Amino acid sequence: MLVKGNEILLKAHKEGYGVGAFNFVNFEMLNAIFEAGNEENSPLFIQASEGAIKYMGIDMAVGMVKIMCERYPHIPVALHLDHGTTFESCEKAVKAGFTSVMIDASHHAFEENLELTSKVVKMAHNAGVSVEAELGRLMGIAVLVNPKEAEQFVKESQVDYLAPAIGTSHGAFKFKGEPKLDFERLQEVKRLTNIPLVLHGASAIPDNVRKSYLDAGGDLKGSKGVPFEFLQESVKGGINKVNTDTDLRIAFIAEVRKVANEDKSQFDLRKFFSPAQLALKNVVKERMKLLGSANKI
Amino acid sequence: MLVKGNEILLKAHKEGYGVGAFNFVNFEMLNAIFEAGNEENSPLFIQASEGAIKYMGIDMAVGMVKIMCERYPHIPVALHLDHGTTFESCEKAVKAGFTSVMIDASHHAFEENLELTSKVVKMAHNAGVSVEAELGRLMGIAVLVNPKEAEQFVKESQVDYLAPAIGTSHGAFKFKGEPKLDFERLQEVKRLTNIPLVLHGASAIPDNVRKSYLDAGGDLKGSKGVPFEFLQESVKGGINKVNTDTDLRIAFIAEVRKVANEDKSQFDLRKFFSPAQLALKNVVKERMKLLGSANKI
Ligand SMILES: O=C(COP(=O)(O)O)N(O)CCCCO
Ligand SMILES: O=C(COP(=O)(O)O)N(O)CCCCO
Ligand SMILES: [Cl-]
Ligand SMILES: [Cl-]
Ligand code: NA
Ligand code: NA
Ligand SMILES: [Zn+2]
Ligand SMILES: [Zn+2]
Repeated sequence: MLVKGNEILLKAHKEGYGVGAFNFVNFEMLNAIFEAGNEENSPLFIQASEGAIKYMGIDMAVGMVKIMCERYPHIPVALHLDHGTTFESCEKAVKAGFTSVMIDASHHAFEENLELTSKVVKMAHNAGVSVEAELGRLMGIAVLVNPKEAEQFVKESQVDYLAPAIGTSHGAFKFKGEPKLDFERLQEVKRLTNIPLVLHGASAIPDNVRKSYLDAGGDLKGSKGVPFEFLQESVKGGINKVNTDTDLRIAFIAEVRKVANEDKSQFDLRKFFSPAQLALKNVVKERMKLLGSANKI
Repeated sequence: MLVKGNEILLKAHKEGYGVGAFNFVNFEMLNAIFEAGNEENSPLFIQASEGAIKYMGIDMAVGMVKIMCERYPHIPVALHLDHGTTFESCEKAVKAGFTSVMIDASHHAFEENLELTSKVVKMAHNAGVSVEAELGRLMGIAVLVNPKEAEQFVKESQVDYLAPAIGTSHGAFKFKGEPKLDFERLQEVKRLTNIPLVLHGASAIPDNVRKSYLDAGGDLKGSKGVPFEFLQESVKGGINKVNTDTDLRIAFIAEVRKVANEDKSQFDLRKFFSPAQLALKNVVKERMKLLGSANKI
């Protein structure tokens, strides 16, 4: 059922697995993510960014998720506001029925980030909603999370989970040269905070997905994601929520491109989007197995 | 808000205009249809085929429509089961919260049609839901509607509206040679029944929509829809519900193709589906003005 984020992530923290947190912008993405969760017996974080909420309407974002949760009541699901940028944004999400919100003030000075995050936490905790915040700057290897800052930040804000920057970045172009992450830094943050941790920019760009996209005439020149083995290492190091969006998009649109390329007379939407859903579903299912949330219901 | 189909079509019948009935299969189509209704200040029939209901799930089909009705509470909307094929299908729709169902047994012999239609009407009227039936086979120019058949059919079945076959057909390829419809037959049917009438296969395939689809590499060789003038003539003749599906799909997919063509690196779903929604919304807006439902709220 729909539950507070911390219920799902505290279990993952206790047992040492990671739970994929998958973004959606419409019904097709949402359906595919739920079907994957049902097929792999996995709990789900379902995420909507502020841009996604504007596209859908916050009423429809929550409404669709509630319908899906009733379709699959045995699956623990948290509905999460990804990259909330203001107190008001988080407040609106809480009011609409989100069960988890991220307040992202990572680019503010430490004390400003802490003050804003603390303000969101007070509001969200009053409403039974969990909160994520961020420290460090998301970019490839000051910059990265400062573990002693994290220790103080978490203690003083009472935030439920923290996203520490350890060398990932958003999007399909995460690394020029060989992938590298600061796992020692991650482990120190985990020791000092002892809460669930969140990895942003965690898409892998898997080989089969890249191949699907390129085969359909797509251009992914230069793209590189987080290696599977690095995602596993991150979970061993204390990551329990693994934000994944780009992988889902590439897989889905590859299938849309393929149909568009091949059958010029095709305009039945379902013929584009059924294959697109299937590819997205399969990406999510494999990722659930990789991170270890498979079979945790 | 969500109202019985007859509430909308009786007003159309009384005041002599047509109300477009638009199919959807997902959030994008539905959102575009509602935004059109809102901008044109027009009542809406929103319909879902059994195929669309399979694709979405009936819980999601109805659920999304209810959320949209809450978003635009001032718009009269009927949620209509398009081409229901069995009593059980119509019953499932009624229980799920549809406010209008079509029982399509036009392929049965006249008395089989009447028997089945009468059973559906009894069940539907008992639940405050309106009913559409059909007489004639839906091909171009025995087959077409027999006005005397219609007279008896309506009086004894108590069906709320009737779809008489007068020369239209489903899909992009309605006519070889210049379009022709049997408006005399239409007018006779209206005179004998004096209820709201429904035109199926009413897509026009507008020049600008064709142009968009062809420009994006699509193939629509040999396609022809109902001329705008003919739709206007149908409404003058007593058509109050005008089923439109193909026009919407082509305009939508034309934009998806264009996006795929113009940027091989593009895989943000919103970048595909925002232009698609806009093209679909514009088709609907123009159709509402054409049929005369603009400003009828
Ligand atoms: O942390 C996440 C996931 O990042 P990604 O899926 O690109 O690895 N996000 O904030 C999503 C951003 C998508 C980039 O355009
Ligand atoms: O009457 C119609 C629509 O007719 P059109 O194909 O002209 O849009 N419908 O009932 C919708 C489904 C038919 C498939 O196209
Ligand atoms: Cl940030
Ligand atoms: Cl039929
Ligand atoms: Na997040
Ligand atoms: Na119909
Ligand atoms: Zn992120
Ligand atoms: Zn039809």
